[PDB]
Amino acid sequence: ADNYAATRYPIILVHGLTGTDKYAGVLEYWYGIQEDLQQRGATVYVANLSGFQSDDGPNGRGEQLLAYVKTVLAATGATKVNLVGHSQGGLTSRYVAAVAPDLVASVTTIGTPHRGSEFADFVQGVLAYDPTGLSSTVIAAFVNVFGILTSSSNNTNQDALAALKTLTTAQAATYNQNYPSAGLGAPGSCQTGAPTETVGGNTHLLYSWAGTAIQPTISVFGVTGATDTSTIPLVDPANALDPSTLALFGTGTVMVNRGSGQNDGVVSKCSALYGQVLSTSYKWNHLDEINQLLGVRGANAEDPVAVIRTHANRLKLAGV
Ligand SMILES: *[P@@](=O)(CCCCCCCC)OC[C@@H](COC(=O)NCCCCCCCC)OC(=O)NCCCCCCCC
Ligand SMILES: [Ca+2]
Repeated sequence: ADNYAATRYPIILVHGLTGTDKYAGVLEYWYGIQEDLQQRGATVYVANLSGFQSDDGPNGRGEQLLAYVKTVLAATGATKVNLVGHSQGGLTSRYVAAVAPDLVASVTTIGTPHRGSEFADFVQGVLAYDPTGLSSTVIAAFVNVFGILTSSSNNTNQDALAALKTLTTAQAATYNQNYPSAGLGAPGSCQTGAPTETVGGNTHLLYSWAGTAIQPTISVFGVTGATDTSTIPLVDPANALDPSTLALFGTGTVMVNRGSGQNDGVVSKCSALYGQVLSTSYKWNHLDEINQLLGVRGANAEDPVAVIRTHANRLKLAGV
């Protein structure tokens, strides 16, 4: 009905871990997001990359995105695009910004583990306690096969062990060295960087935000316990019609006990921080961020469809 989200450059929504554009070709990762933006006069494109893989490397997700960004420009007549990444997606959008500045006009990250995930360190530490190392073989085989069965194009390019390593606190620290951005502040500071970036003479408008439903609220005998601020305590229906609200609150407790502090379930506040931080106050878990698990969210959670809508308006008034 409107031209509210009518940006100058086309929007490309980049998925994260486990993702694709539509699971099994039916479940949209960005639930009703592309549609909502379309109605409001925006040109939106949703990337289909590997659900399980690293961002760098010839056969990585970054190159899959560059290739896709290229075809979009070839299909739109555009010169640059607006990368909007979620989770590993923001880490993937960054790669294209770095390696191909001219084709990128802005990078926006939604709950992106720029410094990594403490939960990725955990899951890997749990894999290492198998002295034989067969858990890593069989669980990766399993998770890769999920990638293929739920990818809309049944993409065989899945490396689960690469995807889990890419997301660890220590490996992301190497990523940032190898792919520096002006929107990144010093490692270990829980501080962001500059709002814009300039590579090869090309200006990118850097933005980001975070979900912080899981806050640490009680420390007893060393053991830290958290609260899911997205929900009305106990009686909230989101804990019923959404298995991820409670799953993320479980992963979110493992996080606080590993020093993450306030997090969205799998990403910390400190790790999500990039460029221009518009908010970290959202009472959202990791999926609420993408209006995920059939449009369901707790009662104290803001409308994520509205947030990505006000942002596309912000990109428009920004000149991108
Ligand atoms: P980001 O890319 C990476 C965040 C860092 C996390 C590392 C986990 C280590 C392997 O985000 C991508 C995903 C995150 O998905 C989740 O964490 N889901 C919670 C798993 C939870 C379980 C805890 C049980 C605890 C007792 O964002 C999503 O994939 N989104 C989509 C919903 C997809 C539903 C698909 C159904 C397919 C039948
Ligand atoms: Ca949810």
